[PDB]
Amino acid sequence: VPPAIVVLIGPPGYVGKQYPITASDIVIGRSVESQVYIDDKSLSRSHAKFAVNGSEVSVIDLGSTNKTIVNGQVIPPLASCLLKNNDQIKTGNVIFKFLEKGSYDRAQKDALTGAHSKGALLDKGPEAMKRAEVLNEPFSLVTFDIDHFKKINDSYGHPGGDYVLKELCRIVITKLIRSNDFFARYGGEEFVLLLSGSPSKTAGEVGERIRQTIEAHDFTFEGKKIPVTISVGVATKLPNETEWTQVYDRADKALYQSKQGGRNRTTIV
Amino acid sequence: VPPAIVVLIGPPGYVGKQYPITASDIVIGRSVESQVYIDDKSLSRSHAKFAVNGSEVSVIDLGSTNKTIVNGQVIPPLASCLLKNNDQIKTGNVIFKFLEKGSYDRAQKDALTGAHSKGALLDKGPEAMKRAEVLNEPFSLVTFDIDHFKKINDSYGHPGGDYVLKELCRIVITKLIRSNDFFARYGGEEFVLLLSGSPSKTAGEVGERIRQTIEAHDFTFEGKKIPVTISVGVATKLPNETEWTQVYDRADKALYQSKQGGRNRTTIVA
Ligand SMILES: Nc1nc2c(ncn2[C@@H]2O[C@@H]3COP(=O)(O)O[C@H]4[C@@H](O)[C@H](n5cnc6c(=O)[nH]c(N)nc65)O[C@@H]4COP(=O)(O)O[C@H]3[C@H]2O)c(=O)[nH]1
Ligand SMILES: Nc1nc2c(ncn2[C@@H]2O[C@@H]3COP(=O)(O)O[C@H]4[C@@H](O)[C@H](n5cnc6c(=O)[nH]c(N)nc65)O[C@@H]4COP(=O)(O)O[C@H]3[C@H]2O)c(=O)[nH]1
Ligand SMILES: [Cl-]
Ligand SMILES: [Cl-]
Ligand SMILES: [Cl-]
Ligand SMILES: [Cl-]
Ligand SMILES: [Cl-]
Repeated sequence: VPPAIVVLIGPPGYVGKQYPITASDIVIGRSVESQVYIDDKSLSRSHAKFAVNGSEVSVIDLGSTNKTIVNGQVIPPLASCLLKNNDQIKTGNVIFKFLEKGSYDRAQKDALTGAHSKGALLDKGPEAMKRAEVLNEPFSLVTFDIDHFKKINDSYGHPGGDYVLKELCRIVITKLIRSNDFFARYGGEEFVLLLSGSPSKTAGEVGERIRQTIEAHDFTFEGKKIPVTISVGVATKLPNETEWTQVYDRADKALYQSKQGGRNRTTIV
Repeated sequence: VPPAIVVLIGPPGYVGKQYPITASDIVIGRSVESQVYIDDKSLSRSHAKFAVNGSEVSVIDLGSTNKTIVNGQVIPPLASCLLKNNDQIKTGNVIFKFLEKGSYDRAQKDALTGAHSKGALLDKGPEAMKRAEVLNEPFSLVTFDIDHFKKINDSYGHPGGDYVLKELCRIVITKLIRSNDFFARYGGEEFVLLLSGSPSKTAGEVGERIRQTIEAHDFTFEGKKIPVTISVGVATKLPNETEWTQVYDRADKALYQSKQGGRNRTTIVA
């Protein structure tokens, strides 16, 4: 069973895709002739190639603009770097893992990535921080809180508030955000949306779209209409931040500025 | 002062032209995106490229039909040759000299509208087909044109029609499609939108979003309202299709059905 590379980060549709490295002169590139064809402008048309010498697989940079980087080390043009199991190869904004031994429908593809927020927030946070750092790509976090949630629980019981939390999560994930966006509950009454690739301005606009849609949605629990609004806070990862909760903390401070300004609104910074 | 290649023989206008080899990823080819773009049919679209490792400059053949030949020796596909002063590099019928010391816009965007050009679309189409095939993912195409465009030009002048094309494309590009969705002018007042990974249902929704937004938008040309609508045709790549123009042809048939069905509508090819 031949060695392979698996896409860790790449354009939509590519993550989890495996390419067997069966021979020398297999090329990673954005040219259609590439055996490892990745439709991404950060790759050169012919970016890097493989050399196979029995069991030894090496990668060679082909004079790429955005470099070939193995485990964080730049490989100079035409130099050959011997690969071993679990090495990471970064070519532009695409990152592969090398497997000494390599391993389909609509549900199987969505399982592959954990689309529509299957994952855990405590896993996804660190993933987003690592991605932002390795790609030098903006990462924004939007936090939301239900206004007057204690009043909802007092008036309709804890099961009423539970219904609202569960229903709000359902609507956001299934109707309002992209399948590769990550949305989760965090603590008692808060929600976190991770937007890898989104700068502050964009994150604010997404947060506001969600705020207005939730405001307009009819929450009916056991035949009774519950008024629901949310307050919103937005932050974008800074260079000095190393834990995702640091981004959350600033987003949460923005949220409570939104709440102390009259609630049912969005604040950025 | 960087190394360069100088054209010794080539098409008229090229001889004596020097191309600095200032970094890696400089490609010789007949594709417009090539840094060393030579308009000669004997060159491959991407023929050869350079690799720079400090003061060492090498050339790499990219599987070219007519070969990359350095001082009479053929360089096999994907192999490199370290260059030295006065080496001659022959790529098809064009010959360069390498000099250890030597002495335009590639965006492919329409001047009026800022959409991608027809030439860009002609390159992007094969890429979209390859992506659909390797990912086993739907590919959809939406095509449209402005209804009664001749009447707009007659009534408001050619600058009025120009305003409409430019404004319509501003709305589409900046408000209605994703930044990685590919939108191009395809002759005249026809436009093509490529939707990677999008089934028919999605493509129809995008087509309708565009049609409805344009219908409702105020095209105000020197204080006066121009009524603007578009007719839309939509198709989705079928399993047996191998060229993007096959998908285009079916979308264009749907567009003509839109025109014959009253205009200002979307038709999804049945
Ligand atoms: N206002 C706004 N809402 C957004 C945006 N991005 C995502 N959403 C919302 O989030 C829903 C799901 O997004 P999706 O998973 O990417 O799933 C989408 C996506 O795969 C596709 N799609 C829709 N519009 C476009 C488009 O313009 N370009 C491309 N490439 N795909 C689109 O169709 C799916 C369903 O689309 P919708 O029914 O509209 O359902 C959208 C839409 O309600 C945005 O940029 N602006
Ligand atoms: N990760 C993430 N980002 C979001 C989302 N919603 C909005 N955005 C981001 O916010 C930008 C502007 O959103 P827009 O005003 O709705 O303006 C959008 C919208 O009018 C339209 N559109 C694009 N995708 C969709 C979609 O899935 N559904 C609908 N109904 N419209 C879409 O095309 C415009 C430009 O789209 P983009 O270039 O992608 O630019 C988007 C995109 O970067 C979201 O749910 N998830
Ligand atoms: Cl390139
Ligand atoms: Cl290249
Ligand atoms: Cl973390
Ligand atoms: Cl060619
Ligand atoms: Cl017409």
